[PDB]
Amino acid sequence: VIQLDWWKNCVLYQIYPRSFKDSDGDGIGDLKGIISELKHFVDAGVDAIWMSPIFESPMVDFGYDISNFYDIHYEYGTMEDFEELLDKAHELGLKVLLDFVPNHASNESEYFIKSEAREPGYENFFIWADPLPNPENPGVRLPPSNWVSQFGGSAWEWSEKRQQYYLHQFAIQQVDFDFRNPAVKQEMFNIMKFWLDKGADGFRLDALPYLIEADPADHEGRYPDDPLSGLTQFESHQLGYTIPLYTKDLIELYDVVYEWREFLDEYNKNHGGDTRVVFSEGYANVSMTMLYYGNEDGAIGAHFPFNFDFITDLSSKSNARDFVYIILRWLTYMPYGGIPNWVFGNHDNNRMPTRFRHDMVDGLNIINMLLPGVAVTYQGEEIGMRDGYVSWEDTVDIEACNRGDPDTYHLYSRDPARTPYHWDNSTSAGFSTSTNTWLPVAEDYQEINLAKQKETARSHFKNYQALTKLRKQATLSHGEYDIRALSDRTFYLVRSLPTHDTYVLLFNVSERRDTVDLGRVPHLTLPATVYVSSIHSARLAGHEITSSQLSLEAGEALVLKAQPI
Amino acid sequence: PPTEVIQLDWWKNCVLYQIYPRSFKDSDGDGIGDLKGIISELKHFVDAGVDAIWMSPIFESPMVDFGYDISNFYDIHYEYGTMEDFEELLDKAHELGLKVLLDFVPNHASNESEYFIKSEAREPGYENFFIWADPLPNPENPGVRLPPSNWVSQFGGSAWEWSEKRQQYYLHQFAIQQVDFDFRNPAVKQEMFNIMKFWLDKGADGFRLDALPYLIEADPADHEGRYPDDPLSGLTQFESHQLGYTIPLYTKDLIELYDVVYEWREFLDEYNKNHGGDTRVVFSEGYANVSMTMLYYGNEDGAIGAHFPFNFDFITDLSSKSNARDFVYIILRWLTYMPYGGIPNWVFGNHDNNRMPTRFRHDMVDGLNIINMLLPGVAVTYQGEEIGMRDGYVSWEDTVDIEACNRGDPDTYHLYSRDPARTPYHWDNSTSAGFSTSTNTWLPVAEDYQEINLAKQKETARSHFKNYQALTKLRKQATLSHGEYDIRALSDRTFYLVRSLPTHDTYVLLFNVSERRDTVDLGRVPHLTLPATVYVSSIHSARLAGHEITSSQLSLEAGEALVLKAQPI
Ligand SMILES: OC[C@H]1O[C@H](O)[C@H](O)[C@@H](O)[C@@H]1O
Ligand SMILES: OC[C@H]1O[C@H](O)[C@H](O)[C@@H](O)[C@@H]1O
Ligand SMILES: [Ca+2]
Ligand SMILES: [Ca+2]
Ligand SMILES: [Mg+2]
Ligand SMILES: [Mg+2]
Ligand SMILES: [Mg+2]
Ligand SMILES: [Mg+2]
Ligand SMILES: [Mg+2]
Repeated sequence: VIQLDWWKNCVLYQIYPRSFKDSDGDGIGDLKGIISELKHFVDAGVDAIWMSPIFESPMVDFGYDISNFYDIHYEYGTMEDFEELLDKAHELGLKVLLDFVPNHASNESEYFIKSEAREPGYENFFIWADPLPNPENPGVRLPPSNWVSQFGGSAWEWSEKRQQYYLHQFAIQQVDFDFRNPAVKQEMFNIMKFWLDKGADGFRLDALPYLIEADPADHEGRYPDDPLSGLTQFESHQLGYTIPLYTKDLIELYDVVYEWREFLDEYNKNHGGDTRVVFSEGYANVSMTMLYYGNEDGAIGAHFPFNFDFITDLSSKSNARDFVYIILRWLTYMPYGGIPNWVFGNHDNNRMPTRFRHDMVDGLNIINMLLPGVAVTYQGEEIGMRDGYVSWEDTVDIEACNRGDPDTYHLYSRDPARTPYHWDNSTSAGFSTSTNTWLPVAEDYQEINLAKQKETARSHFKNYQALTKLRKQATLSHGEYDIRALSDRTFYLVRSLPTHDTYVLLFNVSERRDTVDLGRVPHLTLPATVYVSSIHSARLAGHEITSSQLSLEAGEALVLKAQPI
Repeated sequence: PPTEVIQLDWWKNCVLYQIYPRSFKDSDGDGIGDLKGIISELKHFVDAGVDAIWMSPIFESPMVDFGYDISNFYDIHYEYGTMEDFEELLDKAHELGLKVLLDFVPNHASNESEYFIKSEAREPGYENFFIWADPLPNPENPGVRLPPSNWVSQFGGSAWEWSEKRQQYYLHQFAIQQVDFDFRNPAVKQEMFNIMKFWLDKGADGFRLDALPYLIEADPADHEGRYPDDPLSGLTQFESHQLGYTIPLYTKDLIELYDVVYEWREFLDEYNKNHGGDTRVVFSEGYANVSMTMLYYGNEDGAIGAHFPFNFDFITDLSSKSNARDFVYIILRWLTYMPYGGIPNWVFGNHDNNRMPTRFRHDMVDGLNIINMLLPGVAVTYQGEEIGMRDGYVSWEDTVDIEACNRGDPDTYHLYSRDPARTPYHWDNSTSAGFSTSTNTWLPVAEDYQEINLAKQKETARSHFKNYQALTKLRKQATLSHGEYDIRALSDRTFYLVRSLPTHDTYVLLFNVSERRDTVDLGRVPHLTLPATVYVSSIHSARLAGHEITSSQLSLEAGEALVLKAQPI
């Protein structure tokens, strides 16, 4: 079995730096805090970390509004702290990826200040458009089109200084670059070269579906209105009012991604050492998601686009057949030679055990680790962290502040998945020496924390460790997969490889006991040994499964070790 | 040597052909297809390698919905013929070794049925045979009559019709003339057993039952003594009289409907036990989400339902918009959701949907028939798919579909009309394509009948029909009846389907569903060892049957499909 390049079967962990570890008692996570817990990634069996943005930012969208793409946000630390983090992560054998959003810059960026001021070379750096006349009151200017921001209201903001509207698909303070401007595309290569020269192992790149919008040149000099959804529940200022035909998934965006990959291939060729990678973010239908890998004209894109299917298409409402059918979607659509990946959460979505159930944490981590390719873990999933309670008063997410009110903010807020990491049962769950955490610590940190799980016989974290260890086995790096539902309640996933041990997941995803015939599972010879069990299972690691009839309790997952095929 | 295999029960791997009798063969020049026409062409099913036929309804009917408005469930519609013609059809079909299934709709009866006439007259035994409801109290305008709820008919307008005679509304999920039975009435349920026993006793091999998602609606007992409003869609393009205004929460897919289906299977199992000979079957129709579709098979409490629900995925979820990955992913949906022991089936068309080559492309006909025949289980063919018939042009003036007449106008009728898929069958290039001796047919014959007709395809070297015969012949091979199946996309353009069975020949479909050429590595296809032989090819393929595939690199044209025969595993 030929050793794979590191990025083909890494365990990749997303750090949300503001909530990982506070080293200096300001209630804000920082780079010295990360550096102090780099050993956690080695202990967990993580190969690679990526951080939510740490570049200079006014923090309107907590780092996704970037005012300087070449330096470190002061609350997180200095360039020297970042250099230390790379150095110490590399000494521990970890890979470190930087995340930034190519789509937009902070309105406090020099790019925007100069563009707004029509400074030479900067006039066309962002999307600038004239108003339309208003038939119903001519004093009230109308925006260039009906386009709606992802955070609600118009995607167009008036600039007093420039006397034009600028485009913002996200917050007012996040200004969309013009990706038809060769100088914008050059600046992206400049930013990437700068951080690759510092020794970064690659990039994650956000909000790619929104890169390119309709060219007014193709619409008689107008920005064309997006079609209406025609749904009475959305007013003109509300996300859902429009279908983003002219504002999302434009085929031209992929050409920008293919150019990024061409640049990275040339960089890897010229510098050698370990491959530097680019992973892309886009929430889009599966066929538009697969174009990030490349196209059938032979274009090559991101090393992979993130697979959000366990966020978008599965929940506690899903049965075992739903689990199998959604897992099959990436495996069916992915190009030949493509690397699969599995994402169970992030700082934009409810935490894994909240979207599913508290009794499904171990089964979900097993799916992540046992499916072919790359396991992606969001901060907290290795200990089963739940959504934290955040009051209206304590809400800081711009999405909730702009779309929501004291009665509705919980429908929109991303803050419950951004509460500080549960290190232990000390003040602020050991995230900080201060009680003044930027978001409130979840109420359950005394029951759910890393230190407790390390000192109990059976725990989500000990299961996580056993599963990342299991990924060293040839059966998981190189083995076939077989996946099928045994019932509406239980499915199996088998990894097999001739002459190497067989590994079988059995998972009752339902709220009721289920009894299955193990004779239905391909490649499973009995007796077999329990390798991992859910923390609530009656079966311990080392338990022998001898009967073909197996009763699984609600949420119960087993990994069995069986005879080689 | 090749292993002995046990022959499957007939219904587990039959080629099932839907006849639309009004459009199949006119024996008497009235431009209307009839039973003597079908009898005259029973040899067509043997020639095609069809095992079983089902007929769109041939029971007495005022023809408001061309047979689906049934006025007598125990006799034959006069335009199609007589009970004697039906007994002759069964006898001759059985002599030729064909199975015959009758289709009828349990959901509703004609307003000209004795059931409805007796019910409207509140006759003993019939007063509660249908859903009858008082107006919704209008305390505000006591002089304005309100229907019981906002429920919308599938053919447009209110699902409630006022009866001056009864001074109540009756429910019709379909046309005004199609009256919904009360399926909580034990006498309605017994009458459905009585209908099935009557036709099984005549010698029918089974039933297809229509419109099952609509059987049961909300009980007013659960809604404080009124019929509850269906929730609103909130779509600005629909007003209260337009299908789409509501979401059918209280009118479709109610869990109690499946108990009726499980009772039908119980009745049939008891009938089979008490009559012996070959199994008589029930196939169910419902257009529903996959979880609600699989409940027709049975439930995980051990209830058993239809021998299978029809799989409409090649109608509802695939089209000319689909790539090879879409094809594979949709095929995997039935295989992933079907219960253990469930027999898979595959439907590419019917009289309610556009014809297969119109929904896909003209260059995809052979590949679509190959998928149908090589997938495990039952292949279902709709009249004309064996010759690649396209939708016929039907003007507003020639439109007779009640759905288009009620929902449509000269500008919009084409959005709704089912008539294009109901045009007369193309036998040959004679008057009215040999469907009729007369130039006057009940729907116009498609303009392409001189290019697309059965006699032409029997006489040309290569044709859709000759490919169809080769594929139904191939289904008798153990590899297709008993073999395993492996399906994956090689690219966005091309997928494989492999049927394999140790000691028996391997068969491989390769299909480029795209509008572009594709080159694939046959080294990636499981169980394929080269050299292999072309068994069937698309009529436009570079490769004739017998062509030797020696290279691992294979270039396929847009729409090109091959079946390869390869050495046993
Ligand atoms: O930058 C706009 C958005 O980009 C990405 O999706 C981020 O994950 C999200 O947090 C941010 O709001
Ligand atoms: O009876 C109502 C409906 O039932 C079935 O779906 C028929 O196939 C359709 O043609 C008819 O209109
Ligand atoms: Ca943009
Ligand atoms: Ca009904
Ligand atoms: Mg700090
Ligand atoms: Mg192009
Ligand atoms: Mg006739
Ligand atoms: Mg209105
Ligand atoms: Mg229709």
